[PDB]
Amino acid sequence: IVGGYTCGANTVPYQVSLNSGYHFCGGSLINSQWVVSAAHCYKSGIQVRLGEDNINVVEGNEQFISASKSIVHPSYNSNTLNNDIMLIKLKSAASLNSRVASISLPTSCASAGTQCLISGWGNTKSSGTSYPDVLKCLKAPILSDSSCKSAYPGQITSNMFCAGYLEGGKDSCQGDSGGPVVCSGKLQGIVSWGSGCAQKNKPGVYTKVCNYVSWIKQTIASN
Ligand SMILES: [Ca+2]
Ligand SMILES: [Zn+2]
Repeated sequence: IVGGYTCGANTVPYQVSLNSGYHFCGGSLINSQWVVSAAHCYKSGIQVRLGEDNINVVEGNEQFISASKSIVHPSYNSNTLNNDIMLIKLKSAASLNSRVASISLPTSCASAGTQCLISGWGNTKSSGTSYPDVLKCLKAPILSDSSCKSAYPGQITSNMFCAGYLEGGKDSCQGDSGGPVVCSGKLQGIVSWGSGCAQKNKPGVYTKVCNYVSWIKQTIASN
């Protein structure tokens, strides 16, 4: 996250870190047994880490649980990143508490202008590499589809939305992929892609979760 702040230990209780020997993507806990992340974060051998703040220090509130199965969206296209969402089932149910909580799925889609909270352990430099050990947060509004489509001609589909600042300076970045974009208490997006990080007129692009609620509900109930 570039231009964000330190969230605070466990202030984003639904945030997860996907680890395969090191942190490689974020995710969101939707209930005691399931996590939603991005399809492009798919890997074999994932361990989900909940109640994390510093990913390099075991501070006492973590739960490390291996995944039993991963389900990438049936129509995920890795070339365009359309339908970039994937579900991860935990081998054991997580113990929800103040530090580990699930986030609600939306009942409707959010409007442009709505302020959201984006979080993760990704790069914090636009021009440079600096990976933080503690969770960074960023408040950013959803942008109108017109400004999103003008920035990425012929690349935005109905399953994506842009959030951020066109002036640049604030944005999600690599290492943040798969993490949450929560607006008005609902999980509305998943960190998916962008053009570099925090560049002027290149906002981040997020998977539009409101379009997948029936798929999510049906899939977890049958697995
Ligand atoms: Ca830790
Ligand atoms: Zn990514």
